Formats: sequence, structure tokens, C-alpha cells
Amino acid sequence: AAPGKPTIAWGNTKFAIVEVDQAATAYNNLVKVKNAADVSVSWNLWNGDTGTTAKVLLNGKEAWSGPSTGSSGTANFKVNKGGRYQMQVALCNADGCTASDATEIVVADTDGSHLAPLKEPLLEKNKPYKQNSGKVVGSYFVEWGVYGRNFTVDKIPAQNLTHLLYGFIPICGGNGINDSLKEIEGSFQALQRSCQGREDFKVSIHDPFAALQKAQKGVTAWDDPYKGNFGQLMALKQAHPDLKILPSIGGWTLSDPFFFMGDKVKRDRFVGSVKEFLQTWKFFDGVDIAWEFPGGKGANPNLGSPQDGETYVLLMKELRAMLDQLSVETGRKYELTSAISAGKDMIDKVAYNVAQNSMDHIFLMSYDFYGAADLKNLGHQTALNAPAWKPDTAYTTVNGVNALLAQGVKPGKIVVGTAMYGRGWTGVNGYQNNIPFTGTATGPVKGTWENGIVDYRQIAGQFMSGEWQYTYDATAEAPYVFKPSTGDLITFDDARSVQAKGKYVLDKQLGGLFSAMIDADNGDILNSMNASLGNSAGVQ
Ligand SMILES: CC(=O)N[C@@H]1[C@@H](O)[C@H](O[C@@H]2O[C@H](CO)[C@@H](O[C@@H]3O[C@H](CO)[C@@H](O[C@@H]4O[C@H](CO)[C@@H](O)[C@H](O)[C@H]4NC(C)=O)[C@H](O)[C@H]3NC(C)=O)[C@H](O)[C@H]2NC(C)=O)[C@@H](CO)O[C@@H]1O
Repeated sequence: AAPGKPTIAWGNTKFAIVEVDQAATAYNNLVKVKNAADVSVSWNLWNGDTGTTAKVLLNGKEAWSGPSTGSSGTANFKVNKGGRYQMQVALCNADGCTASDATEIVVADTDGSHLAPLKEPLLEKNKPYKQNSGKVVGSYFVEWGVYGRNFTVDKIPAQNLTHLLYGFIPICGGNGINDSLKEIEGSFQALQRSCQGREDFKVSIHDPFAALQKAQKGVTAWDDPYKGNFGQLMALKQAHPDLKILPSIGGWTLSDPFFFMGDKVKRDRFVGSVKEFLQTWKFFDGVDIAWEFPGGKGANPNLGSPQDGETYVLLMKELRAMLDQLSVETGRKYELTSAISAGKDMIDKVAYNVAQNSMDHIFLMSYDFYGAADLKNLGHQTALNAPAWKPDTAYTTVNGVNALLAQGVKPGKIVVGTAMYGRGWTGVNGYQNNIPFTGTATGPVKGTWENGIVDYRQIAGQFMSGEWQYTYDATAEAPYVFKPSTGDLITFDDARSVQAKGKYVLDKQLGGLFSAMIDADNGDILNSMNASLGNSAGVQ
């Protein structure tokens, strides 16, 4: 007779191709990439003959075979593809094979193949759009937004984006390499801990807890190998396979290391580490370079060189070459993008007409034109055009776009920036003709989280009632609110100014729109980004 029916032993059924060390703070130790997951199964046979061969099947296909030598057995084998499997143990002899009932096992991988899709309802004022305009609709999500702001990946209105950028991936380096981080309490030290035993100029993760370990919706079980932002982003990819999720390297306070990459030894090491990063974290679809900025005038007053423009173009070329190789190895398309200054003076330090051949999208940072850092010269921080009271205004969206076009950048490359926050001043005074911008300020407006910056959500929620004046400047295409008694003045984007930008993008055949930061919107801004680019209402 055929053997008795084996009983699969109670035991761990969750395995991982990329393992995460739960007691490690250094990125080198935190993550272990393997070619395959080490899987184990045991069984008992309570009734009958134990057969002469034991097999482990995954969805009916043999993953392991060995002699059946007793009433209990154990099998260890490798599984090299992520997902969920119906595992059985079968005992065979010359008279037949007898298979156990199936037990599901989970083999995790960083493409999120083991995860249920993270398909969450739209929150706040967010309304559903189909991505059918063919235009970019992008936004940045910040790693630390999960703390005080409590804005997690499950709160991202993901169906209303083409591109989701993760800010920010740091580049390893201590004294002289990441000095800008020292301005943020504990932040430099956090990076040094993450990069312990890791070479300068390789990428890492700034806050491994937030990125990988913090319990979040859909990734709360203790033996879920990827939690935090990355785990949720993996599940998000399962829900939105066409969403481009890009890691953004740099940003204001993590940009210092770019200034050393004129040394090709360092640049090669960096590009290599990015490749490794993408091979490790498979849910990512490319890389965004947020170098602020070639030539300097970023966070660090002691960095910036005339060489930086050349370095930028070389970096983009070499990144593209690495990504092209990754693409044909994987059969995937990878994107290369960059967030850049919108100031003409800044833009002309770089030959974007050359660099564009390496890039899928240029994220034009057409915001922060004005702010609390200058209390004497006030203006619209993210306007399309100059205002009527100062038509020679240098920093406008159109001037940034025109600077790029003048170089020879193709318009389809250019993605225009919208702000999901306001900047502002307090104590504004000495202004003429009921235009507060013509006055001067005494300090920054009180901020939502940091001085001089207000979440759009709070502007809409608090500063569009009471004593607050509201004005839409139709010449600049820019709203502002003003509280005369305290001289609080806030410049921001609203649904109408975003609409003007979208129409401008369509008229000029630009690439689309993107925003910073997604956590600060109540839905109004992203709704308008979608609508104005011609995306159809409804779900796809
Ligand atoms: C287009 C352009 O070039 N605009 C610039 C403008 O950026 C300059 O102003 C600077 O802006 C950057 C953001 O772009 C500010 O940096 C952020 O600062 C905050 C506060 O420290 C950082 O948040 C903290 O991050 C840590 C992790 O390091 C978390 O642990 C904390 O929870 C978190 N704290 C809070 C309260 O959120 C954040 O990481 C920084 N972001 C980045 C990407 O670096 C910078 O402070 C700001 N500097 C000044 C002086 O305002 C502006 C300066 O004049 O010039 C242009 O307008």
C-alpha cells in the first residue's frame, strides 16, 4: 500500500530572501541579501507506513527530496523567488505517493511579492483621478514624516500620482563630508552610526527605524521582515505596479558629499553603491539626484566649485549607464531624475542640454523663491510670473523654465514644482497701496513645524477665516493671506495657482507637475495638479 498521510509539523512558515537583522544599527549589518531564502519544514507520520522517499512540494513542484527514514523528518532547502506557496510533504513508495494537506509558506523579497496590496481609501479632501494625461504627477514623501507629522505611507493618495519620491537617502561620510547635518540635533550622529564600518561616499539609510522597523499598517507582525516606510512602499507597489517609486539622494542637508565627486574614485564608489541599493531594494524604480546645488549656495557655505557643473553631467551619464545595465539585467525600465534649483543663475552653472540625454525628468524646484531668510525683500515664493508691482522679479517659475529652454532643454523633460506649504513673515509693515509685499518684515511667520513655513493644510484650516485677508494675484498667479493686526504674511500655492501651472504645462508642452511635501496637503493641491493636467476623474 501507499504510505500513510504525513502531518506537517507546527513551525515557522515565514522566510526571507533579503534578511533583516533586528539587533543592528549599522546598515552593513542591518541587511543581508541572499540568492535565496533558507526554508525548513518538518513532519510526523502518525498512521501507517512512512514510505521510502520524502518530498517537499511547492504548488505541486518538488523543492526537496530525501530518503524517508522514520516517523518524523526535517527538510532544509532554498527558495529563490518571493511569494506565497502551497507547501506539502509527500511520502512515496513503489505503491504510490501520499501528500499532506497544504500549509502556506511565505517567502519575502523586497519587491513586496509576499505582501497583500496596500490599497487604502483616499483621506481628507483627496478625490480619485485616473493617470491618463500622459503627464508626470509627482510628490516627495519625507522619511521622518511618520513621527510628529504622523504621515505614513498608507496615507499617501497613491492612485493620484505617477511618481513618488522618497526623501532622503544619505551618502556616508563624517567630518568634512556631511557637516551640514550637524545643524540638526542628533542627525549627524545618527548617520555616523548607520554608516559604521561603511566606506565614505556609499549610500545608506539615515533612519533605519523609520525606514524598516517601525510598525505600520499592513506590516505589524513581529516576523514581517520589512516594516516601516520600505515595507509599506513594497505593499504600495503591489497595489500600484505602474507607480514609479524613486529614492531621492541628497536634499538640503544631505547634499554635501556630492561636492567631492569630481574625484572619480569617489564617484565610481557612489554609483556602485546606488546599483547595490537598487539590487537590494527591488521596489525602487530608479534614482532621483537632489544635489543642492552644483556650484554651492546650498546648506554649506564652504562648498561649491566651478567644476561642479562638469561633475553633475558626468554623474548623470554614469548613473544612466549603470541603470541601463540594471535595466537589461532585470527586464525593467529604470528612471533617472533630478531636483534642481529654478534660479537662472543657478541653472546656468550646469549644461542641462547635455545632461538631459541621461535623464527621464527634471524636477524644477519652482518654489521657495522668497521666505523668512530675507526680511527686507518680500515676494511670492512659488508664483508663475512676476507681480504687477515688480515685473522685473528674477525668481519666478517661468524664468526658471525659460532658462532651461534657452539652454536647449526639451520642454517635455521639465516638471514644474508646486508647493504644498506656505512661507511667510511676521510684523510686515511700511507697505504701500495695500500690497504687503512692498513693505518689510520683523521676523518669520510662526510655523507648523519649523520657523517661517506653514503646511497648506493649516493655511486652509486656520488662515482662511477671521481677520485674514485672502488675495489671488492673477498677474503672478499666486494667492496670499495677510493678517493686518500682526503683520503676518503667507505666500503659498492654492487650487487656482496650481491650475495656472497645469495649464501652463499643457500649453508649453512641459513634462507635468510635482510637489513637496505630500504630508502637508489636505488634498486640494494634488486634486488640482491632477485636474489641471487633464487627468480624468474616477478610478481606473
Ligand atoms: C528651493 C530652495 O533651494 N529653497 C531653499 C530652502 O531649502 C532653504 O531653507 C532650508 O530648507 C530646508 C528644506 O528644503 C530645511 O531643511 C529641513 O530642515 C528640517 C528642520 O531641521 C529638517 O527636519 C528634521 O529632519 C530630521 C532628520 O535629519 C528629523 O529628525 C526631524 O524630525 C526633522 N524636524 C522637523 C521639525 O521636521 C529636514 O530634514 C530638512 N530637510 C532637508 C531636505 O534637508 C532647512 O532648515 C532650511 N534652512 C533655512 C535656513 O531655512 C533656504 C534657506 O535660506 O534657501 C532656499 O529658499
